[PDB]
Amino acid sequence: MEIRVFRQEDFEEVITLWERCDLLRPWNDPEMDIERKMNHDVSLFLVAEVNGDVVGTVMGGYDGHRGSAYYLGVHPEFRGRGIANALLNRLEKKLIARGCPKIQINVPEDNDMVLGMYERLGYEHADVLSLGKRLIEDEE
Amino acid sequence: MEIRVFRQEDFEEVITLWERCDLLRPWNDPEMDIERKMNHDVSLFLVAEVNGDVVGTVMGGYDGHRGSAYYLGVHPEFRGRGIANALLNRLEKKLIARGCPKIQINVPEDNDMVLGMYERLGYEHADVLSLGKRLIEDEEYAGENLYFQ
Repeated sequence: MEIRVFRQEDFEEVITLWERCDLLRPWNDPEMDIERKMNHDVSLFLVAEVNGDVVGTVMGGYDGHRGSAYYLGVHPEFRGRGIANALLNRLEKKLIARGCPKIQINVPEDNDMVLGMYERLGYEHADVLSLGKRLIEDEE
Repeated sequence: MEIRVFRQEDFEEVITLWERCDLLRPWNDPEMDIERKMNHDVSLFLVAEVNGDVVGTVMGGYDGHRGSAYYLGVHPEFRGRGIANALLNRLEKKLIARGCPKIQINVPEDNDMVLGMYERLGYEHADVLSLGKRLIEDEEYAGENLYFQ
């Protein structure tokens, strides 16, 4: 199992994996999200590969003040193998390497698995409300 | 009132404004924070200038999926002039201009005024928990600064 940067050739395989991990939402066009990432900086968009197949992802990022992580997924048949942790551990190292001082992540309260992973990785709850505003509406 | 990008020359004036606006925290060194933006991409770090002086800021940003905003402040003597709204609108337009599809801003839980303000600007509260992990410890640096003593 190896962690590496996303490549353009992984496009369709990643989208299929996201579908299999129930990560897609109607308001985010995954094709558009990958294109945005490619255009901006692909270097923190990581994939986990096992036997030549992409079985996990994290779309990591840095905005010049805080790090981020979206689209964290592990194929349902590859759970309990340390892949999500390997992805986040590598992301954190890439973030520190470029001077990012802190990573932030939002998770729905009902996602007890993702929440639990982050708590075990040393993430702490922030006493804040996350407010959002859509700027460009995607198609489904 | 001119909204423009932060420049090197604004460095001290902005830190003084942040101190005045009670935006400094012990765990974020403002010189380090500004240097990080300079090194990464200064373009979404906006300032508002009135009569030649910097009176407002927003440290905007984009990570390739979502936009962000930190260090939003307006000098106390320049309130009621729409400066915060003008800064945020300009940031949102710069974000749109580069294809950013959404901006998200975290606000303290106990600030109903600030929550109300953002709701009126078209922001909505997300049903999520917010977690964080410090990666580099600014407060461990032993250099002493003239600001925030």
